[PDB]
Amino acid sequence: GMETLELQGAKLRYHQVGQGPVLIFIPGANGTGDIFLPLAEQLKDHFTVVAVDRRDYGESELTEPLPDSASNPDSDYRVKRDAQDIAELAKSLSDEPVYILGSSSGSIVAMHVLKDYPEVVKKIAFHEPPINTFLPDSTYWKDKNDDIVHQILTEGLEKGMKTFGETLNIAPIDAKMMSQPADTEEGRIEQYKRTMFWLEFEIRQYTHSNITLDDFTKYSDKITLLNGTDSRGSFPQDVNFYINKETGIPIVDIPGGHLGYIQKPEGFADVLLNMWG
Amino acid sequence: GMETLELQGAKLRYHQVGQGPVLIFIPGANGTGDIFLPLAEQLKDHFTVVAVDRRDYGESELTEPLPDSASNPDSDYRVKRDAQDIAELAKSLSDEPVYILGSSSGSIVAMHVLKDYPEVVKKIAFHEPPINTFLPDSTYWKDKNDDIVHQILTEGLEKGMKTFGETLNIAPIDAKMMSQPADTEEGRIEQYKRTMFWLEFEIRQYTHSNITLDDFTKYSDKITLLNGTDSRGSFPQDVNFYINKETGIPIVDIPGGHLGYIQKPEGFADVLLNMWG
Ligand SMILES: *C(=O)N(NC(=O)OC)c1ccccc1
Ligand SMILES: *C(=O)N(NC(=O)OC)c1ccccc1
Ligand SMILES: [Mg+2]
Ligand SMILES: [Mg+2]
Ligand SMILES: [Mg+2]
Ligand SMILES: [Mg+2]
Repeated sequence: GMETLELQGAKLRYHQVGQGPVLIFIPGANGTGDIFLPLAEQLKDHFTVVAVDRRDYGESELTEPLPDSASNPDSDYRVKRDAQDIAELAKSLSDEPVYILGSSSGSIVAMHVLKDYPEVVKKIAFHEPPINTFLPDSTYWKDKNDDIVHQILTEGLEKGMKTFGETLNIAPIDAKMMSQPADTEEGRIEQYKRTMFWLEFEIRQYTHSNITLDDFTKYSDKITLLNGTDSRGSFPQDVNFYINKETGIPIVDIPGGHLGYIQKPEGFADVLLNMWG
Repeated sequence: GMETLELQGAKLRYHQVGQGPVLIFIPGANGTGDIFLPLAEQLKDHFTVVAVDRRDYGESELTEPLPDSASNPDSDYRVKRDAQDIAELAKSLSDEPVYILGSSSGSIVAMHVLKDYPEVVKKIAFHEPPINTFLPDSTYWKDKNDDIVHQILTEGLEKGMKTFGETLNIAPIDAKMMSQPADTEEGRIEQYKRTMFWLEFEIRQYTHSNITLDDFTKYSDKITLLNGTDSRGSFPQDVNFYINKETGIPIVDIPGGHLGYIQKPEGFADVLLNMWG
């Protein structure tokens, strides 16, 4: 029941109420136009009020993924695309320049609409903008933003992964290898994305998934449990000891630790060939 | 030069090396089959080694978005879909049941292959599985996993946003509304996701984007700066004061704080109507 404008790479959804000249509201960090609906009610007698879900939020939908460069802190892709979305929206609703109000990061989008598409702007209002670029003390504010993001995204991840390693009693050879930063900068960023994905979407879901001891017993003739020789004392080995205790399925010891198939591939292969070759 | 199998909702990419019966390697948290290539080199005279990029990783690609529910810690969509991928891969490559080895969370995928598609399994190996569901101390391990994930996600964000609000001298009323938990577990998942997105993809990129005072002066007749009456002393108001000092563009005071358009919609509208009505 929201309105839709199909744009390059997204379906932009927006609320529309009232009659009269167009007044576009651009949301801040919440990203969604619903926050303006009580205000639009007060204005709907004077304006056609348009409250946008910016394309990354709410009921708007991307039709292709964000470019990889958007994670760079100096990327201008998103802010320019958001501004162009507003301009295209204005042109789709009005043959005349429109009224625009943005708040917070939405006021920065509004600044870029005026810069890149001044022809669509009749009047514009910047409500409490947090932009720092043109300030005399820009560096202080930029560094504070960079440091808070770094602390949240990087330090929090680093410390919780160390805790996860300690909780499972992972061996030093595996700990040292699982945390090795990738060589390239492309590999460092992908490694971060993969870790955050595994964290949110894999670890809890998979480790508490629906496997019972009875599932092992039905096909026990097919199964080998493998324990590394260099990862003794770790939690996964205790899982295999419990399966063995309750099912009788044999444990075969195999060279290396948790990552033994890449630490000691010759010896790992030798055991697999003894099993199955 | 990876191979591709096109499946429901994904293009599954894999390495294939060697000759002989099919041996599928399922990766753990790294998600990608390249970790098995040194091992494949040792096995390639005895097996057709197939080392998979699971569909959410590496050179595999989704062709449809994940379900929204996949972020739920109780979801089993992904592990079941991973297991179905391996079964379809086996049937595409072999008319006999195949050999399968999984490590870490890949061993859990392997367990679901055996459970749901035993007809594709000749022999299977579970290398160091971290599954806890059937353990006698399952609650301890499940609750640890949930606690570490929550700590890395949600909580590190909570602390950084408190520093952010102090650094910018955000009004308590605003910091209160901005930080209010949603009244649903799932609404809270969504709200954390939105903050995490804004942190990584918006705050740095937008607040240090390319806007100069010259961009304002060119169109000063069109611009109003808005300061809330309930957010005095905060950094966004200092930005407006600087713009006004240097350009003469007027500041209008408007009811509410940083979120005044929803806190005080009638008073906010009255000012906008005075400006533009
Ligand atoms: C704007 O809405 N926000 N940004 C800001 O004030 O300075 C960058 C914001 C709103 C809610 C949560 C976090 C930031
Ligand atoms: C498997 O590869 N991992 N899981 C595990 O041992 O218990 C859940 C893993 C690899 C790297 C980092 C964290 C976990
Ligand atoms: Mg200052
Ligand atoms: Mg031998
Ligand atoms: Mg708990
Ligand atoms: Mg909490």
